[PDB]
Amino acid sequence: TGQVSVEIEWELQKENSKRWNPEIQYTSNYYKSTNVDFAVNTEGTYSEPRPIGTRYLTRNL
Amino acid sequence: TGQVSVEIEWELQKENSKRWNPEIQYTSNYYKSTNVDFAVNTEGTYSEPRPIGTRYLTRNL
Amino acid sequence: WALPTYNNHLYKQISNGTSGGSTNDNTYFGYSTPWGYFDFNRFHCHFSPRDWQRLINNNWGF
Amino acid sequence: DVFMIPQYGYLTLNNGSQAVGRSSFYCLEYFPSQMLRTGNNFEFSYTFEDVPFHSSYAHSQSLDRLMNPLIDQYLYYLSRTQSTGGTQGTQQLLFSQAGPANMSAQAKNWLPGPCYRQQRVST
Amino acid sequence: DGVGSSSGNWHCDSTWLGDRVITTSTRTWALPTYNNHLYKQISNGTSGGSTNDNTYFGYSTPWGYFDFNRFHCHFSPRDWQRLINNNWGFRPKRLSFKLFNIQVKEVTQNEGTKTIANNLTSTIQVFTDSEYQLPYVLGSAHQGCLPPFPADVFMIPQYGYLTLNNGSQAVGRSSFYCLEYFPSQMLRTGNNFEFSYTFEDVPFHSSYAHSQSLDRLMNPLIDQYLYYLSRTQSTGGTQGTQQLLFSQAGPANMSAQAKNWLPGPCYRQQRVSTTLSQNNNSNFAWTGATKYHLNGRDSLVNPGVAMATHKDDEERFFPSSGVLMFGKQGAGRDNVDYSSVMLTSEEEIKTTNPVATEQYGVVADNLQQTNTGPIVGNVNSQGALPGMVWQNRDVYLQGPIWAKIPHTDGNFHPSPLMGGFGLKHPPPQILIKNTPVPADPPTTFSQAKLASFITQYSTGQVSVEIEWELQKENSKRWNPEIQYTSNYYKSTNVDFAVNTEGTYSEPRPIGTRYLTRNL
Amino acid sequence: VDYSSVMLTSEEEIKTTNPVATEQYGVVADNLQQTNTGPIVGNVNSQGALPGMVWQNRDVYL
Amino acid sequence: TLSQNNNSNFAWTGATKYHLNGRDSLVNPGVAMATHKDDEERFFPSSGVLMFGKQGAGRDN
Amino acid sequence: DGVGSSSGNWHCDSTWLGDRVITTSTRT
Repeated sequence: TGQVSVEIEWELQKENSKRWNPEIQYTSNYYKSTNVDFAVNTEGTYSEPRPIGTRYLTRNL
Repeated sequence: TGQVSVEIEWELQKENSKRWNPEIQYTSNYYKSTNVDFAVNTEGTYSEPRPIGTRYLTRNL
Repeated sequence: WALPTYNNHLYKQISNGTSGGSTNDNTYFGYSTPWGYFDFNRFHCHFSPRDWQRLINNNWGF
Repeated sequence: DVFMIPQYGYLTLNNGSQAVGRSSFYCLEYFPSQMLRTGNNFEFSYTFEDVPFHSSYAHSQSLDRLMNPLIDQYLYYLSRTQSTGGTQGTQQLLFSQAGPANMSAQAKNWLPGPCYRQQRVST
Repeated sequence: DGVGSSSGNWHCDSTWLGDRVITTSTRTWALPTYNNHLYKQISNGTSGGSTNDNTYFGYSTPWGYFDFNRFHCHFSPRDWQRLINNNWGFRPKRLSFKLFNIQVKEVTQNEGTKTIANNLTSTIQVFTDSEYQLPYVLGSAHQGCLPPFPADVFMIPQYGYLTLNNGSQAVGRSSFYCLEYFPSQMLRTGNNFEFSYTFEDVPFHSSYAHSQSLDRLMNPLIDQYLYYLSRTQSTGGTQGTQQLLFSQAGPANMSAQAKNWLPGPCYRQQRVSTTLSQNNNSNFAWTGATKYHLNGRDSLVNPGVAMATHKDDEERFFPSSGVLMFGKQGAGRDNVDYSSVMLTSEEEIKTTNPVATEQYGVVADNLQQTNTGPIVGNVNSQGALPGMVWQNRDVYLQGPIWAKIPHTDGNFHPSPLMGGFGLKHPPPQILIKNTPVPADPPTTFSQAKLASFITQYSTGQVSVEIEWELQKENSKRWNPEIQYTSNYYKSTNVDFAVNTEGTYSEPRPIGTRYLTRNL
Repeated sequence: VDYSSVMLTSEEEIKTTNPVATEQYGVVADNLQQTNTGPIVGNVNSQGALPGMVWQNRDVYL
Repeated sequence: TLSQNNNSNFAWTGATKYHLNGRDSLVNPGVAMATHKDDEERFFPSSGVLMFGKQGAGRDN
Repeated sequence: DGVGSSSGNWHCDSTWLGDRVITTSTRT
């Protein structure tokens, strides 16, 4: 047994929109719940509640 | 009559959180509607649908 | 912008006392001038809604 | 949008509808001003004084929940002023250590901000 | 850096250099394995008998943390005496921390036979939240600090925190932190760890008492050139008539003289006597207590604003929740008798701060007239006013040292209510954890995470060094001073020593305000 | 105008430090309890600054 | 206007005091506040105004 | 390189530099 570490460098492409109205953003729910999304239970079991894409910002064709 | 222009430079304080789970973000509704928020009517009358604060990110005390 | 001519270029004393139904709480005394003035003490005068979103969703202070 | 420029006016001290000896009157023409014809322009600059940043965030903790939820305190508090026995309770001075089950009683370092109570009304 | 060599020496000392004093202490610690290396959601709502006031929601982590937010962790009693008997004020300057001589041991429990061996290859993880990104749990008077007597071995507490809640549930703003997401350092036997820290500037602690009272600052021989309304009726007989009558206050009417300053703020608490027969026969420890209401839940004001414990000749009284209360050696945890705790006393600030069990004063209540006698009403809570002057709560040998100022927009006199120094960047938290070592895994692959580990723990030494700055006194007082001294009469044991069992004990709390000074 | 034509803001986010605007700050001792006098306590509906108070400012809007 | 006041001696009883270390003291002159509102110059606070004596004035009462 | 010394530290982090972002994770 032992440890292992990985390090990755990524390049980004910032958006440059001129859209006036606000945008759609991925956010977490504001209403109370028994557990917290992407956290542990009372047993320490991690969990992911839903899949998460990456297409939220918009752009012209 | 004439034109007038104002220019303001602002200083920012970027966040430095280590929070694991996702954050609450201000986003626009994803469901269909008659008009678009923060846009014009069929008459060209601009409108603001709701007030918008600025406290969405979190931080420890 | 468009600028009309106010008061026909006159300064005028304006006031309202406790006469009529005006309570003591709403009395005043002042002047109206023939001048206009600019105002931009409002956030939406400088930020588009998209820019307001970009700001508030990524920064702790400004 | 095209907009209209508001008119300037001000107020001073008064007594009812009358002025007093300290009332002030200002004539704007008494200031050095610039005149422009079609073809002239006007501009100027300004620098802000230092000022703290605006707190654009919310707190993830409450003021009364800053303690560790697993460990007790080494302090004590008056837990009871009577005898824990029956219908013949007698004066006693009785203390305990607050912990996870009595966070409302733990000693604290800070205090909520000031208030000025207003009237409540429902929608 | 080998297995067969130590990685540090025992430094436990204190040196005095004039305006400087440098304390140094070393202890031996033991670190178990918490939660079986698991994070766990912990909460308690209004279910059962748990009132709404005592709900919470948070997490318990498998990490431990060091704590030395206690004065007796650095000063011997003799040193505390040397300090408090000769200086007007002091404050910390720098700090150094060090870990060394780590050794990890694993325990095999087989058929009752418990055996312990060395595991030379195991590691521990250590890091410091030098950017204050985690919930600062220190500064809450929790147990687990370094022991006072250097010959004691102590156990490291477990780290856990709380967040926003609604009953027993979380909300959208609830935060969850994973400590493994931080860059940490791993140490085997033969490695050591250390770092340094510098304190921000902070005013000296007022380690003195005032030799004058606020209302007695005038010259007792001369009058004032001012006047005051001395009487509003005719000095004649049974036919008194309206008159406006004035005089100059002087030595015989010092209560009426004009003054420049004003006593500090107050928040009246309930008074209670140590003579059980003198108290009301009912249980009002919670009902009659001074509380404050926040977000629908109520909380006890403990210890509250620094106010005088009692006025003259009333030492048997004390505020219900306005005094730090330490427990004697070996005292029980819950609902012990008064005879087993030690009450402090802030009587020394009677000169400027109001008595905690009386009203701040009395103020006009209506507009008097010929047909309306004047009415006056008590003030039981008073905010700040221009011209108010007050003193802070005293510190103690076994009390806290500092506290972190909450990062908000506004505040007012950010001194910790429990006493000590308020800092924006306190000494960072130091966290520690045993690196998990899994048991033998199965022979075929499986998606499920490992759940069987070797039982083990670790131990080692730790040393802290703090440099303090002193403020020597410069009095011209003629007569001798009050000094803290030990009793000269024979006794069974010695104060601040061990029993016949080797159990250390502290007989009484020790403040720091003994020297005097003019206002 | 009717309520349906205005938009109310909400400073709920500062519940962590500032008191609720429609409730008392707390409750404080009112008299000197004795064997024959039960302790009395009274509401505080307005509180000035105290040493150790921490609060947040009112939020801004677009 | 002596006739406008209550017929009783309340120069000390009705005065604004403050309690410190068991003894009470008069608040003189106290916090800086306006002496009187408009058209009420005949009024003044009992102990809220600096009071000088004329030349050769007696000491007491 | 001895038996009594570790051979690496726990690096688990993520930094943002503009157009760059550098992730780092460690596991057992």
